[PDB]
Amino acid sequence: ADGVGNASGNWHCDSTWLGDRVITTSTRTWALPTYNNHLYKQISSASTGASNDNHYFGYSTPWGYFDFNRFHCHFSPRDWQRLINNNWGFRPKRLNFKLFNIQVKEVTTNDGVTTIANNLTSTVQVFSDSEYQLPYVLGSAHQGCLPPFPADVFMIPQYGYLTLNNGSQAVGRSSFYCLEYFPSQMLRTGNNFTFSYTFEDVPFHSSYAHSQSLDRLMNPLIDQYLYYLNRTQNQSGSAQNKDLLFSRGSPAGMSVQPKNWLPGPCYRQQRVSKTKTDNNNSNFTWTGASKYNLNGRESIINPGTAMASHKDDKDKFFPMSGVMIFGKESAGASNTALDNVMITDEEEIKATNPVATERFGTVAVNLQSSSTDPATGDVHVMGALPGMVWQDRDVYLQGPIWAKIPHTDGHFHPSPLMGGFGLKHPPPQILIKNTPVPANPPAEFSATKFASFITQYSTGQVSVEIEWELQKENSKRWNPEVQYTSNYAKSANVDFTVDNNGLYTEPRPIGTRYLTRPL
Amino acid sequence: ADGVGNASGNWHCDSTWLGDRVITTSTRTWALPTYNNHLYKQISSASTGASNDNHYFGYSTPWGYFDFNRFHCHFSPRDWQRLINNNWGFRPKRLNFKLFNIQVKEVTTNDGVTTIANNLTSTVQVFSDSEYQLPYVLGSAHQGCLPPFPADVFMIPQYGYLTLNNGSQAVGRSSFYCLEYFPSQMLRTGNNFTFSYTFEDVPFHSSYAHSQSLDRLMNPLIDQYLYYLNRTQNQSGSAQNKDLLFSRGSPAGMSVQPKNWLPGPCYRQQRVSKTKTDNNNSNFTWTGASKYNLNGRESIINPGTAMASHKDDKDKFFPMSGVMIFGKESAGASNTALDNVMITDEEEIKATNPVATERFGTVAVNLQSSSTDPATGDVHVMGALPGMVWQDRDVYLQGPIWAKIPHTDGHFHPSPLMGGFGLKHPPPQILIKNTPVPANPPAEFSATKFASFITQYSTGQVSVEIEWELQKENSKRWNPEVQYTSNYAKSANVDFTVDNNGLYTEPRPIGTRYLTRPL
Amino acid sequence: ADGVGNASGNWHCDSTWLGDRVITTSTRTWALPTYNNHLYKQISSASTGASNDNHYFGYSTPWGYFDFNRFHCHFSPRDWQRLINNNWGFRPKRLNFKLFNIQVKEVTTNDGVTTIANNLTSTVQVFSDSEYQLPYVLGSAHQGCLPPFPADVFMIPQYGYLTLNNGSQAVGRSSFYCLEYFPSQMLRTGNNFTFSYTFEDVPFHSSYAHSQSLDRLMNPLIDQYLYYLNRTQNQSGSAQNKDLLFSRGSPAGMSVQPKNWLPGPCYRQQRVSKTKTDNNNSNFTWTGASKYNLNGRESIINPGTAMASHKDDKDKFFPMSGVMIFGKESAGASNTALDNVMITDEEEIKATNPVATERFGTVAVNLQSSSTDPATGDVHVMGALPGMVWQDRDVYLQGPIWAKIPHTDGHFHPSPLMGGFGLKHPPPQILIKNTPVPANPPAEFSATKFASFITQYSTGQVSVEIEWELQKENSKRWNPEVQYTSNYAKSANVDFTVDNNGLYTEPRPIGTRYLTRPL
Amino acid sequence: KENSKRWNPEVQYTSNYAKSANVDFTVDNNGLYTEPRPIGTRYLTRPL
Ligand SMILES: Nc1ncnc2c1ncn2[C@@H]1C[C@@H](O)[C@@H](COP(=O)(O)O)O1
Ligand SMILES: Nc1ncnc2c1ncn2[C@@H]1C[C@@H](O)[C@@H](COP(=O)(O)O)O1
Ligand SMILES: Nc1ncnc2c1ncn2[C@@H]1C[C@@H](O)[C@@H](COP(=O)(O)O)O1
Ligand SMILES: Nc1ccnc(=O)[nH]1
Ligand SMILES: Nc1ccnc(=O)[nH]1
Ligand SMILES: Nc1ccnc(=O)[nH]1
Repeated sequence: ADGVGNASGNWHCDSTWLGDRVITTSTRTWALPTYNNHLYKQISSASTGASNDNHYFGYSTPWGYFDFNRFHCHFSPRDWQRLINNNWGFRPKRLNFKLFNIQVKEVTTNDGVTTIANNLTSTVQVFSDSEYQLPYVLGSAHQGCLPPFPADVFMIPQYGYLTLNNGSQAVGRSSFYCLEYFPSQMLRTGNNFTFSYTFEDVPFHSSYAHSQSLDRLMNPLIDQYLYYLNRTQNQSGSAQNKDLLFSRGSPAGMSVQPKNWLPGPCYRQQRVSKTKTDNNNSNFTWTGASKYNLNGRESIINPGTAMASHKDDKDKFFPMSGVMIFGKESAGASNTALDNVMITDEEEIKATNPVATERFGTVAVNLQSSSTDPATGDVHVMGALPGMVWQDRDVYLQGPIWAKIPHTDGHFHPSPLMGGFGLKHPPPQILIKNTPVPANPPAEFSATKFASFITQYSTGQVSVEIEWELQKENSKRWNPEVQYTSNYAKSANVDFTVDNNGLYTEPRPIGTRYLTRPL
Repeated sequence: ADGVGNASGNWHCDSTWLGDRVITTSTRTWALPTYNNHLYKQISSASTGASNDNHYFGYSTPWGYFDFNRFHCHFSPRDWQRLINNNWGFRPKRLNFKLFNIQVKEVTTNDGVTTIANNLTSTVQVFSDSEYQLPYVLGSAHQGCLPPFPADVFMIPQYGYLTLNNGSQAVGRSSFYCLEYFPSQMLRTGNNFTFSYTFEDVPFHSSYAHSQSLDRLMNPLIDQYLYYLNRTQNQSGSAQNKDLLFSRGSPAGMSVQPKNWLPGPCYRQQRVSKTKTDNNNSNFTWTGASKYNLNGRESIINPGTAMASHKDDKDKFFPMSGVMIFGKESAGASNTALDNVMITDEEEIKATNPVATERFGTVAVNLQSSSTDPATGDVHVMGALPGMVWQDRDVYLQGPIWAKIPHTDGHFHPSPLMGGFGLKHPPPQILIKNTPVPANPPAEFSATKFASFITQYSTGQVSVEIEWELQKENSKRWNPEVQYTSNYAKSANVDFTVDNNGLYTEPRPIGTRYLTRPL
Repeated sequence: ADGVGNASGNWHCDSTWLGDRVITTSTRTWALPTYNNHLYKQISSASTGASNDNHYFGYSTPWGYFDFNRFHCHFSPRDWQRLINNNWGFRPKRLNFKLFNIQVKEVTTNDGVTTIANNLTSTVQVFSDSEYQLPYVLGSAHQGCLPPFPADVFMIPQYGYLTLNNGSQAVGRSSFYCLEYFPSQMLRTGNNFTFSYTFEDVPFHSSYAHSQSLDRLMNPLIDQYLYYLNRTQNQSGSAQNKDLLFSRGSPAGMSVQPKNWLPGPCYRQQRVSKTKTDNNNSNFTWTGASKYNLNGRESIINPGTAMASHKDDKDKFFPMSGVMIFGKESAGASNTALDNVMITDEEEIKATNPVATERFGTVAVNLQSSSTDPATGDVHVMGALPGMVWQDRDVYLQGPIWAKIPHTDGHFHPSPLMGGFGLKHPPPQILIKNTPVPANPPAEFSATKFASFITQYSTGQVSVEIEWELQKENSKRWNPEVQYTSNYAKSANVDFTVDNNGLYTEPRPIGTRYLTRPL
Repeated sequence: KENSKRWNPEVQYTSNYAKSANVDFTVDNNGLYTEPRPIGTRYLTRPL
């Protein structure tokens, strides 16, 4: 239960702050079509003339899925502000899902005149793959998430997946999943669906920027008790003579003092400028791109290793594929102008992580001697070395929240490369589909496959509640900190607001790293 | 109860393995038309010019029936694999039926424009003939079973039956059953129907192949203590002279050692080749066919006695009507090409059962003496002889499960000749029908039969749960066994999968005999 | 325990009669060699030029096995007499096995002078395959059983088995068993092995002959109330005219009276005479032999269906392969003279079973009419028909006791065709082997297979106790019955006795059918 | 144990059924045990 003329759920949609806790609960109203005419279909790069690196094999499903894996699905711009401006970190604790006031309509089109009526007896099916038995497509930054603006109605994305492929063909080990082979709950107007999940223990997300840097971590007023080789050729003597002179760590030469740690790992990336003139005249997008080679296919590393987007005084350049880029509502599908996208800046970590477009360092390459000169080389790729420390890619008000850690034998610091929390057991995929309704069948039994169905779609609200744990700050810093603030200068439109046509717009990407914390 | 806007059942459809048990529960969504305009109709071969062997008399009913008598209605291809690759046998224990979310629509066609609306007050009737008072039509391999692929919608078959006939006429002892003369439950959207049955004690199905053969069952290293007549004419003596020389069972002559058992019974069948050239140029399909003669009418024995489909090294031939043949989805109604069907191979039993196209053996036909020579003959038909042992026809992922043992005075090893379990009291026939809805009647009483009805059909889901009992294996075999495995070699489509158009396809027939067990 | 100088078992070997019970317990002393040098070896008809029907594939094992599957292993001639002369039937109930006083000797041969010494620390391994996981070779009438005469020392047979074969090659489904992969108990002089088994419920063996025959089972003094068609052509009328005259069952014509039952099933066999002159001059041994065809290979049916060895007054002929034949101690391996074997006579069942060399009967083959004459044919092979009754092949003092019913889907009256009790779970195979003893190994590690071993054999006593259940007789017969009796007439040697050289000899084969019982 | 919701059959290690002179992982006519090929453990499927 209960009934047809009885709401099966209310509009819960608030935000509650409780010291070290904050419950965000937002509800949006959705629309679900009938996909593929209730058919599972094999799909492939086959006959697309697709590049060799773009081949793929998989299946498109008749099911739709719920996806709220974006911060703006839960935090209003103002809340996000509250969060990033006063806390050193946060993480998800537990969540709550709910489907209600579901209504199934049946459209009868004819003579251009289409009519929409209720089919009070139709059902919609749901089920959460809580045992992760289906391929996981959440956490690949796809569209179809809950809209940022509560007053927006959205369309549920269609669920499709991929599997092992050799060119545009499949292989023996390829897998095909049928979602109807999963116990799922059926609903009619008066029914509703609910379910709760608990997040696994996960590190707080570092919502702060360091107020010191690895190199500048010593006492500016005092020497060290350590010495380093300072000269191998004596100064003057009106001749250049071989020697071995040592000096001891001085504040006057911090760049040469023995230290305890190393910058973060790094996989260098090409650098491009926001002013076309500076760029080389060619299309190096794929040519000079940092790609990884997985079984014959190349794939751009994007955004790849967390690295400072640019060195100080140069928010002019950016890693060719080392920064998150969101599109403004104006941006088109492909080859859209620069001012139609928003490129994130990850320079807040230049204090501990290597800059993405530069060399990580220099390495000795030979054995110097009186007869052969000491040579070196530039290291462009650097794996994990003991003593390394680093910061992970920051998250954004419109970025991903989590991603499922692949189920592999081993894995290194599994933090989703494009921002987020790495979960061994993430929130499960919620699958929904309209059950088929056979149109009038022949008056004489026919065994051939049924392919005539009442055309219909469904609609209802969905509520998602998440309890977040805050990590308050207690900086003993004396001077004011940086804080996200809307510009007070007058203008035609207000940031994160609708316009004269009712189109909600997210002007810029907001990070979370404003508050300071020493190393 | 309960209501209109309230689902009366969920989509249970899983599979659970519990050591020696396995519960398969699958649910499909169905569509039921109005058959015969709610009329019972007499039907016969009368005026069809039908052959003499094809005459028949019976009645077609306004009712529809549920039929899930095919393994693929319960086992997914993968499950079937699990089953056949690790168990020596299995059998049904108990089942559970359920009808729900039933919806009755009423189509109003006009001007080519047809409209489908709900008739919230209409009813559908169901009832299980649990006392087997109606002619049993399940277990005759008819279409209309639950689809293999869960996502398929199917049409319920129409229930018709036959009775005693003399040509195209009926006889005094002929029977006519009216299904409305059975207490049946009526349902409206909010209602549902449920019922459970328990299988009778039945032998496990032999899901294994023998790793020895009747003839080769002795100790290869040792003689016997028995002797046999070896020669009746002395060897050499530069003359051929009468004699009586005996030898004793030696490994050097196993084909002549006294044994304890005999191969299985046999009723020889003609042999045809898959390469037309080898075949005789004529249409012997019926001509040289093995037929039985029951009261003036002939009927092909098909598949008849369980016999090896061909001797070793010849999966090229096959019994003309001694093997199960399923059609690929491409196969047509009649006279379709070879590669549109799939012919089962029953050679796994050549170890104990006679080959179907050969003679069972040789028999002495006279009394030899010095004056008359010892003659013999080929035995083509062999009834049960004491000491006989045999294997029954294997079952297939897309074959029958059970059949009702006819209610006759006697019966021999009643295992359904075309595969399956012989049940004295099988799952009952589930009958369903849409109750008639008189269209507007005349405004003045008329006693003549009512023949104007609201045109309508119904639809809903049906769930069938079966608990199967497994007979695990404990072979002390040392070397690996054969196992059903999908080919790993790359290809365009995956076996037992949908294609680019959403058409599910069962590439080959899967048996159950892979594991080995000695005699 | 216990010790080296301590007997681990006594010589139990008696026979006890207890009304309806009789416990036979006999013990013999055995000798076990080292077979195959402790090696498992693949063996086949490969490269033997062996006939096509004699091909085979299998493995010879390093193990030996105990076999007491012959009546004379438990019954002395006198006991057998007691049994067959006073009981209407008997069957096995439970048994007891025991291995003791085992001694392992190690032979050191050299310069023709061989020396035998005790290896007090060597072990012998035993184990009963009580789960029937190994191919069963008992019940194939092989040599190596316990000797009839208690004072005889015997050699344990070597255990080998066969498996699926295609010519002299193997197949995928072929099985290879390693006996070392079975938990087995190890023994040194002071140890012993014991185990008990219980026979399954089985019909008593019919140790009697019928004192009536199927045809002559009515009242000689009274008519029947039934009539039969006696003439179809009127007698006399000085003309032969069509008619229909009926008579009623009279004692004067028993051969034509309606009856209730039919003789036993039958598969005709060629007939040969003990006096070569009567026989046809040719070698029809295989030519005109009744053979069965199992997957390309032919095999003589021997002894096949239980049938009377010859009609009354003709103990001169015999079925070419329808009677058991034991060899006298003088008989050679092959092509030995008639008087070196003993051919059993199964004429005691001519009262209910068909004679083996004759036709079972006559059958109508056409539809007679004034224009076409009534023809018939001789039926040489007859399967089981309802109403059939029959007697099984008798057992002999030196014949088999039981056989394992093959593990097949179905089987008909599974009584071992060559005499005995058909057991689903027979006494298990007892396997014994001398554990290898590495000779001195190289002084420097070598991974190659070890192939140098101390040459040794073992010896000890084995006791087998079986409790048999008797079925006493209570015939109300007035005249004396036939009884097995040794001839009283004087002669040079006593039957079932040793001769001047100490060679025990079993003069003739003794059946069990002497006592009478009406149908 | 595995609980793949996969629908199509998986790959499985299986001895070849085609006839031949010797059986895999078996002794020969001389009693020499032989391991014909190396068997891995990766046959069953599991999504990432
Ligand atoms: N930023 C981060 N750094 C390290 N680990 C993180 C992380 N975010 C999430 N994790 C994961 C969550 C858990 O999966 C844990 C790894 O668990 P396991 O893979 O060894 O079974 O750390
Ligand atoms: N493979 C099989 N072999 C023998 N019997 C089988 C069988 N499969 C099913 N049966 C039946 C099931 C039960 O009907 C039983 C026969 O019962 P009744 O007809 O004497 O009353 O054996
Ligand atoms: N002379 C005989 N006649 C009939 N059956 C006999 C027999 N001697 C032994 N049996 C077997 C012993 C048991 O195996 C029983 C058959 O058991 P199941 O094969 O149906 O499981 O009858
Ligand atoms: N960081 C890690 C250390 C060891 N093993 C892993 O899988 N990951
Ligand atoms: N196998 C059978 C034996 C006896 N009667 C039967 O009806 N069936
Ligand atoms: N005698 C028999 C009747 C029915 N089934 C059998 O296997 N055997």
